[PDB]
Amino acid sequence: MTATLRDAVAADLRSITEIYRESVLNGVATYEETPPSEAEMALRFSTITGNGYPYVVALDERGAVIGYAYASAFRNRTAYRFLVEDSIYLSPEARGKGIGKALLSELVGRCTALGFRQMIAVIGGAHPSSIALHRALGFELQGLMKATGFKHGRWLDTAFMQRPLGEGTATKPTEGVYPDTLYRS
Amino acid sequence: MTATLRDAVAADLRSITEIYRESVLNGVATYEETPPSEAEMALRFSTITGNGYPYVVALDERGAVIGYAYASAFRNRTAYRFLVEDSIYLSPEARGKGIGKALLSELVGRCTALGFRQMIAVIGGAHPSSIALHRALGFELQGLMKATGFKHGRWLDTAFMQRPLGEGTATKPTEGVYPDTLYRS
Ligand SMILES: CC(=O)SCCNC(=O)CCNC(=O)[C@H](O)C(C)(C)COP(=O)(O)OP(=O)(O)OC[C@H]1O[C@@H](n2cnc3c(N)ncnc32)[C@H](O)[C@@H]1OP(=O)(O)O
Repeated sequence: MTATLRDAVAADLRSITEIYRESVLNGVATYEETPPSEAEMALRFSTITGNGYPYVVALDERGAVIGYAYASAFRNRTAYRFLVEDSIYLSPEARGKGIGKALLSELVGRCTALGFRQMIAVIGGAHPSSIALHRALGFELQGLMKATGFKHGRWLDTAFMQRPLGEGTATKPTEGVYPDTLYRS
Repeated sequence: MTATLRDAVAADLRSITEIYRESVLNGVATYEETPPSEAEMALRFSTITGNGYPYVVALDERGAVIGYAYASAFRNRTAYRFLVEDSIYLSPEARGKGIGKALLSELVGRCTALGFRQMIAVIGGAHPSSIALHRALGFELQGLMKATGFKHGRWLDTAFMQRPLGEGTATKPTEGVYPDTLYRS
């Protein structure tokens, strides 16, 4: 079924927190070890959305949140302001249903519309399903940082992939409008 | 001539701040746009050194600070705790004298002794001179993230390089001794 997506709101916090918790504990998509609290997750949500970045949820047929995705800074230094990084997390039972691709497509589309110019994915563990998802939406593998993570008793590689957004490098950004207005002080 | 290095102390912050300011304003090694104040640099120094990472200066023949370098996290998430990233800043007068090599040698050696297992360099602008410095110290180019920075009116590439440290990926780290103790909670 075509996925059901909408922007995240505060009321989605429990589901977001629990989905992320499961990934923290069981996976290598995230290199965090201790699940954040809901209050920490709330700070992160407020920070991401306060910077104008998209933060979306996927819903099941009853309207319940079953996955989420957001864009944020790669690094919040000024010169990186036209670059975003994607993060995508689905609850286990929502996997294998095309929802990851819907979420990534949504982040790509939103960030293009908003005026960003490049997107990077930092793929924990170089997880093959995650690489495949990104490749299908036009990301290219840029490097493999070997044995950079250590989790679940093993060394992990970290893959870096990139996709241009919109005009990419072909034009200069529009001065004085979002996202050129990010990280200026 | 052999470089004169020592660990940084609080009394070096004024000089460190001035060196970094020149880099912020005139270079693309750093993607920061506004020079930090000495107070801000001092907080950064406190944080880096509070995490046990090495922070060093290079001196001229009279003892004045003419460059500095430190290791710190690539990202401060648990699974990255055995990975460090190097940062090196030379005043204009310190360039072309083997001082970058000495600083990087010190970071590599220190982080090897401390028990880190990989070092990454994230090279702003992909400047060939910085790439070559790192290559000379055994780093290999891992990828080039194109048009990821925008500074001084230009799209900038960002190069990623990596060197193993010590045992690298060949052994599991010893539990409960630094740097296994970083970022745990
Ligand atoms: C930069 C990034 O954010 S990369 C994504 C990082 N996030 C995660 O890894 C979180 C956990 N995984 C997920 O959220 C998703 O599976 C994604 C985002 C990686 C991919 O989106 P999906 O819509 O599942 O796409 P797709 O069907 O192609 O995924 C196949 C993966 O889901 C697993 N899967 C499929 N159906 C199920 C199910 N019912 N229960 C549990 N797992 C399932 C598959 O086994 C496979 O994972 P594997 O390669 O480890 O075996």
